[PDB]
Formats: sequence, structure tokens, C-alpha cells
Amino acid sequence: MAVFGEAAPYLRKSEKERIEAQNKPFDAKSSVFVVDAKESFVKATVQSREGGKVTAKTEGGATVTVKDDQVFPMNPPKYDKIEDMAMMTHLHEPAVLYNLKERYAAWMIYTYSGLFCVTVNPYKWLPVYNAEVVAAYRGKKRQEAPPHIFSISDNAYQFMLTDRENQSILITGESGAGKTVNTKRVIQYFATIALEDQIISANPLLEAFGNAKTVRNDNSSRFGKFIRIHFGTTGKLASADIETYLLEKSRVTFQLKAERSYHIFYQIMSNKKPDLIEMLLITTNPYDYAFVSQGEITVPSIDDQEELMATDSAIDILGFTSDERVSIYKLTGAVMHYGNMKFKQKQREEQAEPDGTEVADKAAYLQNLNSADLLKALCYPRVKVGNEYVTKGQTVQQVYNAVGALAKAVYEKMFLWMVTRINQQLDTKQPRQYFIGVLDIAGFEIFDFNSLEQLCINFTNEKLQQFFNHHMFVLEQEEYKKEGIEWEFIDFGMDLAACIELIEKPMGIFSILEEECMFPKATDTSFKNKLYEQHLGKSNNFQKPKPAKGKVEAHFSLVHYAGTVDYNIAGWLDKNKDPLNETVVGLYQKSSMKTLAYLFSKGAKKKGSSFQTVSALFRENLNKLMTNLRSTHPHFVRCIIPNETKTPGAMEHELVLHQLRCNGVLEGIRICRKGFPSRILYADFKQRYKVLNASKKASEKLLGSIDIDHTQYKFGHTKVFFKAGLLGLLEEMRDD
Repeated sequence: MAVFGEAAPYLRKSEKERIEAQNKPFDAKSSVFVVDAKESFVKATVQSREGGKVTAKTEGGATVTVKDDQVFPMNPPKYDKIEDMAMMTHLHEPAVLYNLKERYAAWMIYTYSGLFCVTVNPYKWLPVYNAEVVAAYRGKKRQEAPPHIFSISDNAYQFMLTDRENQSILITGESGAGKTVNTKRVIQYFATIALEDQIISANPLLEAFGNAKTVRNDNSSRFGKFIRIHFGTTGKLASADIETYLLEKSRVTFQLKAERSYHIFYQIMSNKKPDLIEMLLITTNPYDYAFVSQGEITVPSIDDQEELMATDSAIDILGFTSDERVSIYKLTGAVMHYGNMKFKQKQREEQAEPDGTEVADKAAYLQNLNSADLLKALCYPRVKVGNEYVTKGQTVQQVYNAVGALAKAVYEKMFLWMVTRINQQLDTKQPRQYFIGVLDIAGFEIFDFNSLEQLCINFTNEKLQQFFNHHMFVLEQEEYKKEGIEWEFIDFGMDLAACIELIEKPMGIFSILEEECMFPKATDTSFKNKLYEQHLGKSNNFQKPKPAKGKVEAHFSLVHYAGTVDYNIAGWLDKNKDPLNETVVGLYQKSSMKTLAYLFSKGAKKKGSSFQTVSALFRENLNKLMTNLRSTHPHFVRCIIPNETKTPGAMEHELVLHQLRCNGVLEGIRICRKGFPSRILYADFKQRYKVLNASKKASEKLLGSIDIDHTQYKFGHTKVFFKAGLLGLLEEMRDD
């Protein structure tokens, strides 16, 4: 029992509760669940099986008739509070729902789910991470001590110590959901078991540059985050590294009405220091600058003034000179200025031309290069043809797309290089080796009105889901080679492939979108018709939107591992085209500041400066991830938010139901539940099955005598393998 220390009661209960819950009367004729009007699933109490009719009593005593397919048999109390739910004789939505609801009630936060380390959050100081569980969880294997994040961290540590292999921790928590704390927890755990201060110190400037509020939350971290903590050849902290991945681009010049651009803009708009406001030549009203003024400017949660000097100090403590910081500020100001550059068609042509060089002068001075030259090289580029140059023509719309891509590219380059500098200041020069992977990412965030970025995020999560699906497949399945029997002989990732191919293959959604962003006179309606005629009916994941619910418009319905979702197509075309000019990039290369430090200066498979598109860069760096990550052993953590407010213990279903799909842990449990989830020894088997027929041959006797078929199970040579829904049949009969 108390084999580790004192943290047990809020971590795990002792025997007395285990046995007081084990031996409890569990009927299987009224223990069924129910679908709810207010919630999803509560524990119901029916009279009997009246066909598709019941009087299902809730805790408030409900009576309504409910069909069979949504009243669910409850897991027994002998299976109550089990850590690894992948063995329960009932594997469904309510199974896991209450298997963690009652555990959060009993405060057993840290649970297991196959490979998933499901971890709820508290709202009160619980001493589960104290200086004794660090040694209690030290040296352990996975499944003997009670679950915890320290368990999996030490697991990955000893794993890399076994075969010099890189490992990775895949965490998924909402903005400000507590994962921002669990990351520092695991990194300091590793720092002891081998720094976190530098990590948290560099942290806020990141969210300054690349975070914003959305229609859902307030400090959404749009980019991806990945931390490489390398060790010596024996295990010794010899690195502190950081990776930014799939940083969103289109924010810098476009955002829907219910959100805004990144923080830094409005931060400078906040006038805690008019030194910048004068120096960056900007005014204070953000509605004066179109790139940032298409949504909600002021947020009623935090002001941006204090954040100015907060992130300023964040810069200062890191390896940044002062000129470096004035350069960052000037570049952000020029990004803001580009929006107001105006162009007008010439009267005798479609060639664009400038009207007022004022904002042109401002932006050009802000980079120390001529203004007339800048606007010329925007509205009169020239491309290298053969062994000379010709000056292409430009229409107004083309010039607007060009300057948009310009601002986007310079901003993302600023981001990537400041990250470079950060990871440049934080390294320790010890010769290092195989690292660990700490990676957060935006979850499967589906909304009431989807768009491009939502689809890209959902696609990233599709790739991740298939990744870990296949990993769990190989591990779990190919374990049982030694178990004298195999089952579910197909790969497990090969069912997300149907939804992936619909997005990434030739003639896929992304390919078609590229086609239309390249076609001469494409329009939104042509895009829709092309999508339909290429996919509708000729696939299954793709299907028609359903008009209802008074929502504005959906245009095509995709199905994922996290359920179906239908997207809105308006604006996808002009949001995706970003023709990067070249003469102006030369201008940048020949500037006088470290703006050119970004833009420092085969032909096959590389598109041209007029075929560039956002989705392509996505699909490129996404595969960069999904290969270097594939070169590293994974582990998974899930910071849930069980309640709207901070009332601990309580947990409403509908909200945790959503996180159950965003992380898609039910997908793992369902791919592991369509076979033999129950692998068990003789320990409980003989003692609870000898009651009907009062080792191996003894198992054969104690199984054949209790009226079970030899189809839905197999005891290979060591453990018996069982479906979930069969032990319940035994549960009530193995007790008599």
C-alpha cells in the first residue's frame, strides 16, 4: 500500500475502497445509461427491456421512452476506477465518461488510456508532484505504479537510456488550460533526474509575436511548438532548444470579424510608450490601418500596455542588442504601414500605378531604401528570362496580392529568426545526443463557421491521429506475435487514410484550390462546382452540407476521426494566393539593417514567384514535421478542462465530451475495442470462474463449463483475450 510515501489518498485509494467498490450488487437489466436532453449521458435506471421502450430513471427519476441504441450498459463496480480503461467489459462514450468523472470526483487525476495519459486538471493545490514521487516514479516501468505524468516522463527517459533513441511527448491543452504548467513540470522533472527558468523567460515574447484572440478564446497560440532537450551519451542535460512549426501566415493581413491580428500590433497601438508611436510613425487608432482593423481591436480581458514592457524585458534578458529591438519595431511598423499603400489603374491600360507616395515614403524610410524605387519595383517587376530580363506587367489586384505576400513573408521571417536567436542564447555547449520531444499544437478546433485555417488545423490533427494510430497499431498488435494468436490483422492508420487522401492527393481539395488560385478567371462559384464535380458522389468522406440551424452557409461536408464538419468556401481563393515579388526582395537584400538578415539572398519541383501558395508551404513543412517526428518515439498527454468554471471535482459531460473528440482518445479506445480489449491472467479468472464448475487445462475447464463460445476470444498461451461486452455476461453469472 504505502510503498512510496504519503501522496496516496488524493492520488489513489487504498484497499478498503477498492474492495468496498468491488463487491457491490451490479444488475445488468437496469444498469443501462441513457441519452440526455440537458447532458449527453447520465446513469439511468430502467424498468426492463420493453423493446425500444423503457422508463429510464435518472437521479432525478426520469421516465421517458428511449430506444436501445443510446441507453448504455454501465461498467461494473469491480471495474470501477480502473486506470487503463482499455480492459473494461464496456467500452463506449459513457464508459470512459464516467470512468473519469468518478475518478475526478475521487480526485484520481492521473489515469491511463492504452498509450494515452489522460490527465484532468485540478483547481486547488494537490501535492501529487512532490519530491518523493520523483523517486517513487523513478526507475519504474509503465504499468505497476499508479499513473502520472512523471511516470511517462521517466518511461521516456529510461527508454532513451535503453537504445539511445529519441522520444517525444505529445501534449494537447487549450490556451491557458494548465498544459503551460505541465510542460515546465516535466522539464524540471528531467532537470532533476538528469533550464526551465530560461524556457519560461523566453516564453511570453513568443505569444506576443504569434498569438491572438479568436471567436472561441483569447490567447490562442496559432503557431506550433516543439522543444528539444538533448542529453549526453549517458543521459545528461546538454541542450535547451525550441522549434516553431506551421506558424499561421494570413493573420497578418486578414482576420474574421470575431477576432484580430497578432498581439504586437495592438500592443504598440496601446500607448504605454509613445516613443514607438512617434518613432514608427504610426497613429494610435488601429482603425487607421486596414491590415489589423477588420475585427475586434480592444479585448475586454487584458490591456496591451503592460505587455509592451513585459515582452521588452523578455527580449532584454535574451541575446538581443538594442538596435536589434529597434529593427524589430521598425519592421512591425512597416508591416502595419503596407496596408495603406494605394494603387490606381492607368486610364489607357490595366497596368497598376501609385497615387500617393506618402505611406510609400513612410514604409520605405522605415527600411532605409528609396520609396520611388520601391513602388516602381512593385508595379514594374522583372523576371530573368533566358540570359536577360523582361519587365512583366501588373494589374492592381496583382500588386495588392504582392504587397500582402511581402508583409506576410517579412513577418514570418522575423518570427523564425527571433526564434533562431532565442535558441542561440539558450544552448549549453556540452556534446549532446538523443533528445526528448515536448510538442504542443492547436487541437481539433471545430467551430460554427469554419474556414481555411480551420481546415488546415484539422488536417494537421488528421496526420497526427493517423501517426499515433499506426504507432499504437504496431506496438499493441505486433506484441501478440509471442501470444500464440493474432487478431485485427489490418493496419490501424489505414482508416484515416480515406480522409487524408481526400485533402492531399492529386485532385484533392488542396490541389483543386491551387488550380483555382492559378486559373485565369477563377471565382468562388467555379471553385465550388469544380469541387463538387470532382468529388461529390465519387467518394464517401466528402458529402453535401445540410442547411439548417439558421447558420449562414456551409459548402461541403468532410468527415474526420473527430466527427463530421462542413466548411465555408467564400474567400479561400484570394486568401491563398501570395505571389512573392523578387525585385523587392532584392531591395531587401541590399538594405542597411538586419531586415536582410532574413532575406539573405534545383529548379525541379520548385514553383515560381507567381505560383506560390500558402497551402503548398503548409503541406511542405507539415511533412517535414511528420517525418522528423516519425523519427522519434511518441508519448501522449491530454490536459482536459472538465468544467466551465474552476469548481474542482464536478465535471459536465458535453464540454469534456468535446475534448474527448478534439484529442480523439475515444478513437484510440474504439480501434482498441473492436477486438480483445481484455487481456487477463488466471489470478482473478480461476478464483471468479471456479464458482460455476466447482493452469492451461484448468483454464480450458473453467471456460468451457460456463457456457461461452470459442469464437469471440482466445487464450493464446499466457493470457486470455476477451472482447469487452462478454465479461458483463459473465459478471452477473460468475457471481452465482
